[PDB]
Amino acid sequence: QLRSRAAFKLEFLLDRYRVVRKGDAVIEIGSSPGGWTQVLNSLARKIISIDLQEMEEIAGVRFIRCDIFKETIFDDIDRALREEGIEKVDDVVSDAMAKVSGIPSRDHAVSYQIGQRVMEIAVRYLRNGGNVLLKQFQGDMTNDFIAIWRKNFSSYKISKPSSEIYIMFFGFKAE
Ligand SMILES: C[S@@+](CC[C@H](N)C(=O)[O-])C[C@H]1O[C@@H](n2cnc3c(N)ncnc32)[C@H](O)[C@@H]1O
Repeated sequence: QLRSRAAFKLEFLLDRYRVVRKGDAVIEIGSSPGGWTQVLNSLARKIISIDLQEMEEIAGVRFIRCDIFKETIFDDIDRALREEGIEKVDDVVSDAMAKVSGIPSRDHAVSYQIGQRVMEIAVRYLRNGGNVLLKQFQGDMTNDFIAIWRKNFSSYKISKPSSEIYIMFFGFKAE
């Protein structure tokens, strides 16, 4: 999966923004089939990968089949972190998306709801100084989403590697 379109998108983002750093522990949301995971596995010390769908095992990657919107997500991540001896992760990254309709407003709406839940997970588990990378389909809610969530971070960036964008938040502050 090292050669997938999704993998190339992540390589581009790491080159430009260093959003994940060598030795980081990462919660990866929307991991299947594993392009980002394989790119991250070259750099991260530990990845906890989450998806609705099965994907092939990768040595040392902790995979959790889970719907992030449902009731077990926090217990599942808590257990995985406990077993890894990690209190707070360095990054939360998400390429999660549901089925695409081809309609910018609809795809934005679905993507926004995913983004909200990704951020709820991020603020729960990120270390001070940690980063977020998340895919979003741009729309009405995007500027307000950024304005709200960037209050918990030192800075943010938006990138486009045709309404799909990647939002990055840098340097988490629990304060
Ligand atoms: C664009 S694919 C991700 C590709 C991946 N980054 C790669 O490089 O192989 C999006 C993934 O998001 C997952 N996803 C969508 N909604 C989800 C949810 N509520 N909980 C967990 N995963 C979800 C889907 O099952 C799907 O596998």
